[PDB]
Amino acid sequence: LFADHVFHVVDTHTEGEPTRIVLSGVNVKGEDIIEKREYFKEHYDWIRTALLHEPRGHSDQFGAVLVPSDIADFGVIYMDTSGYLDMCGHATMGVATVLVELGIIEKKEPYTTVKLETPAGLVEAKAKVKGGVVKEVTVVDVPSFYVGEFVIEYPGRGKIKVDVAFGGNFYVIADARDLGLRVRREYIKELIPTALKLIKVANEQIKVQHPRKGVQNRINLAMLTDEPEREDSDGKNVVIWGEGSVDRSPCGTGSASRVATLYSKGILKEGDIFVHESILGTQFRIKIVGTTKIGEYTAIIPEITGSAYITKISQDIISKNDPLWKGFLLR
Amino acid sequence: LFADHVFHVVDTHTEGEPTRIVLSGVNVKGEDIIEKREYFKEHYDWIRTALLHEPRGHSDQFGAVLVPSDIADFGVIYMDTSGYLDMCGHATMGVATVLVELGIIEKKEPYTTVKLETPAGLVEAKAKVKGGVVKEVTVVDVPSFYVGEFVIEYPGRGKIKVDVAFGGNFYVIADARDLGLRVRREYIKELIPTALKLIKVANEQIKVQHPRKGVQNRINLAMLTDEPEREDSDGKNVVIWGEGSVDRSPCGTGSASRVATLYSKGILKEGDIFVHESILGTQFRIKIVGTTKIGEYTAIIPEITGSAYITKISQDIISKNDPLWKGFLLR
Ligand code: PRO
Ligand code: PRO
Repeated sequence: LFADHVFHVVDTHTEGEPTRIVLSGVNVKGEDIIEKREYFKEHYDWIRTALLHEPRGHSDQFGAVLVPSDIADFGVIYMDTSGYLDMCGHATMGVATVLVELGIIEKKEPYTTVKLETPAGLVEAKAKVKGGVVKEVTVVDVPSFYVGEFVIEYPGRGKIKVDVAFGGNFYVIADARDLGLRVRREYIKELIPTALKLIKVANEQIKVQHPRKGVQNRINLAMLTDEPEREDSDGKNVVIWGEGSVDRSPCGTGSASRVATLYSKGILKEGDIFVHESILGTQFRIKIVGTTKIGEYTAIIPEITGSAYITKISQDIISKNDPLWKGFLLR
Repeated sequence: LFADHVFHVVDTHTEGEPTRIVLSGVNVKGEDIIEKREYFKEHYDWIRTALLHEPRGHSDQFGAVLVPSDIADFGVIYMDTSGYLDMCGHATMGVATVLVELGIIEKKEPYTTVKLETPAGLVEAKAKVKGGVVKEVTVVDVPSFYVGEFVIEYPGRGKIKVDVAFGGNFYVIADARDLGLRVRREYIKELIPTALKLIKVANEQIKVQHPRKGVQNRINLAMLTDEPEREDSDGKNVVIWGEGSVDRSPCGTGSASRVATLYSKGILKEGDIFVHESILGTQFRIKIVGTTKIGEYTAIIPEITGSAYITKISQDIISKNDPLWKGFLLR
């Protein structure tokens, strides 16, 4: 009686990073996922802030919209508090858990598998299921590659050595101590502004280019590395983008990009596995299960593994006279 | 199949400030609300972090647990990301909306009224209902009073003039420019640390005392005032407590406390109304509908008015093997 709109949203976290997964209330027209995403940006961007800004989300929230697909089981429009990324690791893990545990897809075998049409390419998600429960998901991310290292001018700091790779989005990778901080919990209200400028600066000097239609040709996310805290861990990192959003997970698509750097640098060979640590201490693992050619960059095929957990099953309500229905932030 | 625990949580916002209101899964034993609250702190504090920390909440979230009452319609255990306040304005407005719009209480008249047993006293909530919709709620908050002004030592700043009042919790009120900031959106990552120390410092020098059993005798929240941005507004403020939680509303119980200061300072008379502005620009209105005696302080009876809106209706899920079921934060 009190609702103007109602959305079926199921939440997950993936090593701490939330995905608000929406399963009703969004009809979207389009030939493929890139078209459907543009049709979403035009008519439906208000849903994105109503669901990930406050009060229904928060400064760091994340969303994925299930849509149909002719070329896959479903398509996925990834969205965050600022915009729409071409791919995302943790949200795919979360979509695969919901898709299974809620019985939308046939549970099967030890692994039940989902093909997903994503902006940056078709993405296979392999979920290990015990009983009804998905215990972990392995994402066969899209081909990732190294673009180059660069000496960029960072004001107040001089010249910084910086890597730039693509793991479904383009990333600026840079060691934190090179810019005067350590990625630990305490440096966060300093890590956000630094990493944010690192994206502005990097996109002025460096240019990137992905051959695929719809993949945006700018560095959209910043990744700052440091020594991990745990013994299992090969590397720590925090990924920061948009207006200050901070990945609570080791970030699948960025981790993919890092590994593709270490592959070109020879540090990692095909078949080797890497373990990444978030600023939270949670971890992913990436195997280099293959190689292929993207445009004419040499690309790894990375396989991110982790686990996601349903945390909420919601009917998100837009109440009649809610002056703040659209969502707000203060960061 | 995938759930160890399940909670029926209904969200509201009140001028932007969320209340996660829980309606199932909590049996609590106790003679009154103070006993039931202690029984909650002992066995059930894990629910509080699982519901307001991440990933089910966030840095700024708020909760209220409905429990039975012999002396009222219900009792309410208020909780936040740090602890449990004795009273809270916006959560009561939110509980009254849910209690009506969901048909838990008989909708009636122009106003349908609810009596609530809260830690700091019995609290009447009057909801204006159009059709099914609650358009606003008026909270007859508990008797509020002025305790004194004080010259406290704030390191790095010298001596600050500071007021201390009780509006259901004790507050440190202090002008922001007196401590070198302006309460606007941009000063928030500086307003949190300042206001936080202002609570540590204030509680070392100043002592407070409320005669009622269960009302904690410490200043629990800090309120920093400045010139408002809007013309309707009599005063702007931001309320900050716990480990950095920031009120997105003008804060009912603190606004009550401010008014009780302005009443003793004579600036406001009985019957006058005040309009408060949050750091978000949202507003409450308080009338001084009466006076009474608390212990032997002279106390106003403040009536906070605003509106709250259901934003989510959730089944909060604790999944089987979720290492992070209990909740985490990074601020
Ligand atoms: O896990 C990931 O890859 C996502 C991408 C954006 C934020 N973190
Ligand atoms: O509106 C209020 O009064 C609540 C009290 C704690 C935070 N804000």
